[PDB]
Amino acid sequence: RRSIFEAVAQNNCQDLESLLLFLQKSKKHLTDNEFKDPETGKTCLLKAMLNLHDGQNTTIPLLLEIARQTDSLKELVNASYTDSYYKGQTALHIAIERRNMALVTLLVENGADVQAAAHGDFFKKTKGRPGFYFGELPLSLAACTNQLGIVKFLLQNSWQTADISARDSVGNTVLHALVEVADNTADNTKFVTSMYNEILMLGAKLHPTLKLEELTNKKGMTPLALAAGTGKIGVLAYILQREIQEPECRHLSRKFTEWAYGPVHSSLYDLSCIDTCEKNSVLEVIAYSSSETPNRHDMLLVEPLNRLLQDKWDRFVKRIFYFNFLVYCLYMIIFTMAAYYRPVDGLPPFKMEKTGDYFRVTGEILSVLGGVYFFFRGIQYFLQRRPSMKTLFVDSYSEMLFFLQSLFMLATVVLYFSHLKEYVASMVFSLALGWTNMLYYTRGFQQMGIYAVMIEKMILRDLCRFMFVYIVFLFGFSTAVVTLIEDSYNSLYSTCLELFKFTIGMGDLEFTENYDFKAVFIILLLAYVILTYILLLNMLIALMGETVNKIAQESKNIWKLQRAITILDTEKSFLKCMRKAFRSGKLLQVGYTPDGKDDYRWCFRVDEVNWTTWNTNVGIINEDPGNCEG
Amino acid sequence: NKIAQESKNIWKLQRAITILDTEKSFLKCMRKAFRSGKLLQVGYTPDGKDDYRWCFRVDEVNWTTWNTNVGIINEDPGNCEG
Ligand SMILES: CCCCCCCCCCCCCCCCCC(=O)OC[C@H](COP(=O)(O)O[C@@H]1[C@H](O)[C@H](O)[C@@H](O)[C@H](O)[C@H]1O)OC(=O)CCCCCCCCCCCCCCCCC
Ligand SMILES: CCCCCCCC/C=C/CCCCCCCC(=O)O[C@@H](COC(=O)CCCCCCCCCCCCCCC)COP(=O)([O-])OCC[N+](C)(C)C
Ligand SMILES: CCCCCCCC/C=C\CCCCCCCC(=O)O[C@@H](COC(=O)CCCCCCCCCCCCCCC)COP(=O)([O-])OCC[N+](C)(C)C
Ligand SMILES: CCCCCCCC/C=C\CCCCCCCC(=O)O[C@@H](COC(=O)CCCCCCCCCCCCCCC)COP(=O)([O-])OCC[N+](C)(C)C
Ligand SMILES: CCCCCCCC/C=C\CCCCCCCC(=O)O[C@@H](COC(=O)CCCCCCCCCCCCCCC)COP(=O)([O-])OCC[N+](C)(C)C
Ligand SMILES: CCCCCCCC/C=C\CCCCCCCC(=O)O[C@@H](COC(=O)CCCCCCCCCCCCCCC)COP(=O)([O-])OCC[N+](C)(C)C
Ligand SMILES: CCCCCCCC/C=C\CCCCCCCC(=O)O[C@@H](COC(=O)CCCCCCCCCCCCCCC)COP(=O)([O-])OCC[N+](C)(C)C
Ligand SMILES: CCCCCCCC/C=C\CCCCCCCC(=O)O[C@@H](COC(=O)CCCCCCCCCCCCCCC)COP(=O)([O-])OCC[N+](C)(C)C
Ligand SMILES: CCCCCCCC/C=C\CCCCCCCC(=O)O[C@@H](COC(=O)CCCCCCCCCCCCCCC)COP(=O)([O-])OCC[N+](C)(C)C
Ligand code: NA
Ligand code: NA
Repeated sequence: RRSIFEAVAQNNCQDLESLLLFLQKSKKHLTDNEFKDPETGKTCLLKAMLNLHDGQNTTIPLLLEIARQTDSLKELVNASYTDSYYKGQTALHIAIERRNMALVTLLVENGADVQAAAHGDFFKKTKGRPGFYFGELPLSLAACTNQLGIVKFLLQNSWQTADISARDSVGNTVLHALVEVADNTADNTKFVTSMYNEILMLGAKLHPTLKLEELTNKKGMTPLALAAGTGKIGVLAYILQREIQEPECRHLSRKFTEWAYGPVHSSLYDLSCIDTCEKNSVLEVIAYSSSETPNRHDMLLVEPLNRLLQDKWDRFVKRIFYFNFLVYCLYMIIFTMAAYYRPVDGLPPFKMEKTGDYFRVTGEILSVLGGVYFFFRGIQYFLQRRPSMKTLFVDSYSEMLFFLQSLFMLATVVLYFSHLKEYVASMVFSLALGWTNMLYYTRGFQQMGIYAVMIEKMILRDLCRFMFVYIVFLFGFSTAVVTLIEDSYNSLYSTCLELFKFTIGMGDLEFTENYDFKAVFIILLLAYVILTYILLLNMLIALMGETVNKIAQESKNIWKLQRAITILDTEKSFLKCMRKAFRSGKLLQVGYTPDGKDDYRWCFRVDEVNWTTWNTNVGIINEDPGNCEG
Repeated sequence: NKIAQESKNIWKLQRAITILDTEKSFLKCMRKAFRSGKLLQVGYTPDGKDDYRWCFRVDEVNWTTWNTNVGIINEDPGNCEG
């Protein structure tokens, strides 16, 4: 009834005490269950908390006083919305959110649910109707809301408690929800990184024997790998540099200290799921990320990852990479030198008549075995690393060009045995790509690799904008010139071709006297010359110059990711040739479990020195019984 | 170096002039300018009537104004226009 909720909104204490006398004469059972608002499930308690003020409504205790005399309180407090757009939002969700920490005490006391799952549509991921996703558990609402005194209350509250494992419809626990809510801002990063500690302290204080970060969701992604994948760099920086300094919350410390003599101290980062976990390692989830994951290129500046990939590189991958380079250098030499000495006389296939022709077909065999190689290796990139239609033609500009090289290189095999001379058109595009694809292997070299990152950005930022506009003018004046010519340069090729020469400094301003109006012709070329040679090629240099200023460190961070993707494909390739990925870290004891056992975490050393932390608060230091692992 | 953001702001104005000539051109082809905003109640007049101002939504999020001083908030009886 509208009159009932009217008195709830305007905190009318006497009217709700008058209706107290009304309903208690009746049975109340269906009576109030029919009075709640149609197709929304808005009972008197839910609506009382939306229309409260400054931490009170004066009806919220009263309606619970009515519900303890008149039975069926449990249906009232746990009454959630009915529509699929506010579904499951109990009175307790509104309690946490609107900051009245004293209110939510009464609800859990009065049989309110704390395992309430609010998956409507305002609590899912849709930019239409931009809902706020908090994790689908009130424990996670308080966590995402800067309510830490409340989350502490949710786990020491009376008889009914909140289950810290906050598995929901999507499977995201509270830590997952805290990754999904981040924004990589300073206020939010400063917040969420803190909250993990207290959730983790409490998870280790109130429910030991369950380390909370190994837990996953419906899609199967830890909060570590959910921060790696969703682009959360400050979150990821915390979880990797996590250094808890207190007993019985110390096994969860991620950055240990294996010793500290003076200023020098050997940090002992753990490689738990940075590399070689059964799914979704941080390096994979960053390296094998899609395209629009924010901060993707900065997420390897995070320690230990910058110094772990440089460890795998200097130790494992630098020797296999420079071998793969050499084998591709010689593949080009063998393929070049097999194409330079092709048979000009006749139609293919050709014969091994001379002695040299046996060596030539050999280089042709060895050429095709590498074409099917980069073919299959470009297939299984689309079966191992499944892309989407946007990430085919973006973020994977290499696996296409080595695969594209093979298309020409296998069409070359089709058109050789299909009895045509068109094998040359394909064999020659395989060479230009093939040598142009040597610029892949700059990514094992810092100064050449960054240079080749500064090549790709120009081709996509500056040539791409340039050459498009350039072809507007070119075809714009070309048509304008061949329109004027009468007659031989009366073609659109031989006039686009001659006007492209002004670009490369080979423009004759008198390439045709077969015009009919000279001033038209000369006005029309000098317009092309000024707008293209003097303006637009020099404008290009300017934009490159502004680009290079922008992409200076943004290209070094694309470089370390190019090298990173190389370090991981190298692991997957040599999984049985020599060994596994080598595990890139020493299994070392860091302390003791809370269950009273050794830990033995695969850890990566980082010798660090600091000339200001003179005190050297001992804290963690593990082999302080030793001094430097001797 | 000078005209980096001073050219993006000339660009949004080039696009702006295009958005408005497009309105004036198609004033009868399909519709008016489409009015680009939902007629919504924002409160009440000082003369004691509804307001119904043509308003444009902007979903905004701020991770420092934790208190959330209520002040204006209009459909606080609701939660998110449902
Ligand atoms: C009938 C056929 C018709 C054609 C259309 C069919 C499709 C065309 C092919 C698709 C592709 C079209 C490409 C157009 C030119 C641009 C190339 C370019 O930006 O590449 C950079 C690439 C980088 O590596 P990666 O991708 O691994 O790194 C990426 C990348 O950095 C990303 O930003 C990061 O997230 C992260 O680092 C990582 O995700 O570097 C190399 O791949 C090595 C160097 C490669 C050479 C670079 C120079 C450009 C040469 C182009 C011309 C080829 C040679 C002449 C041929 C003549 C005609 C046959
Ligand atoms: C990076 C990718 C490559 C780019 C290459 C760029 C290079 C430049 C553009 C290359 C592509 C387009 C070239 C024209 C198409 C072939 C027809 C032609 O040349 O002449 C046609 C004539 O008529 C004309 O020349 C005018 C008609 C143009 C219609 C096509 C639109 C092209 C759009 C894009 C244009 C740019 C707009 C801006 C684009 C953003 C007929 O063919 P013909 O044989 O020449 O005529 C002989 C006929 N006769 C014997 C009876 C007398
Ligand atoms: C290159 C330096 C850089 C360093 C890298 C070194 C790279 C390797 C170096 C050299 C390898 C080749 C040596 C043998 C051929 C020499 C004799 C010969 O035929 O000479 C002829 C040229 O050569 C040809 O006509 C053969 C075609 C080229 C061979 C391509 C490599 C084959 C794969 C196997 C290679 C090993 C891989 C497998 C190993 C396990 C002389 O020319 P012509 O006779 O005047 O005219 C051509 C003939 N025709 C007219 C009849 C058409
Ligand atoms: C054929 C019989 C053997 C005789 C050949 C004779 C040699 C003549 C050479 C080349 C001709 C050989 C065939 C061509 C193969 C195509 C090229 C290729 O595979 O490149 C791969 C090499 O990575 C490999 O794993 C190569 C496989 C081993 C080659 C063994 C022969 C090398 C001998 C000589 C060793 C000398 C050592 C000296 C040390 C001082 C490319 O690496 P990738 O990891 O795929 O990364 C790129 C692909 N991506 C961009 C898509 C990611
Ligand atoms: C991608 C997913 C996997 C692909 C499939 C997996 C395998 C891929 C690898 C290999 C399989 C082969 C693929 C290509 C086709 C072979 C050539 C051919 O059919 O030629 C035909 C003609 O051809 C010509 O007339 C021109 C030939 C030269 C073209 C040069 C560019 C090569 C492009 C390379 C492709 C780059 C494509 C770029 C992709 C974005 C021959 O057929 P025909 O009926 O006898 O025609 C005769 C006509 N004629 C007498 C007038 C001459
Ligand atoms: C090892 C390769 C054997 C290849 C043998 C074949 C011949 C030689 C081939 C190429 C020359 C390679 C020499 C490498 C050693 C130089 C010193 C150095 O380490 O780097 C230095 C110079 O860096 C360079 O010289 C890199 C140049 C290669 C770029 C590849 C693109 C085109 C290749 C086309 C090739 C045509 C092939 C056709 C003819 C055969 C720079 O130092 P850095 O490394 O940047 O510093 C640390 C980097 N880090 C942070 C990653 C740790
Ligand atoms: C005959 C007709 C053709 C004539 C010749 C054609 C010549 C070919 C050339 C240009 C064609 C015109 C497109 C100009 C694009 C401007 C540059 C750009 O967007 O670069 C981006 C592409 O980033 C990617 O990831 C996509 C890579 C492919 C190239 C983009 C253009 C092709 C797709 C579109 C459709 C093409 C339509 C083609 C015609 C149907 C990357 O650079 P950026 O975004 O500047 O980076 C700054 C970062 N910021 C944005 C955050 C500030
Ligand atoms: C940038 C904004 C875009 C503007 C677009 C529009 C611009 C278009 C501009 C002008 C349009 C008209 C020019 C062509 C005339 C038509 C042909 C004609 O009758 O020619 C006559 C000749 O005449 C001459 O020889 C003298 C030409 C005088 C104009 C020279 C400067 C114009 C460019 C100023 C640029 C400033 C731009 C603004 C910046 C300050 C007679 O015919 P004929 O057969 O040629 O006679 C023999 C000729 N012969 C002796 C040479 C052999
Ligand atoms: C933002 C948009 C881009 C700009 C678009 C607009 C740009 C428009 C561009 C150019 C416009 C100006 C040139 C017009 C073309 C010549 C037509 C003509 O009359 O030819 C006659 C010139 O007769 C003379 O007396 C010429 C004297 C001045 C020098 C000629 C120009 C130099 C070209 C370089 C200028 C570089 C500087 C460029 C600055 C413009 C030829 O007569 P003739 O039959 O051969 O008789 C021979 C003997 N006689 C010459 C003694 C008579
Ligand atoms: Na020149
Ligand atoms: Na020149």
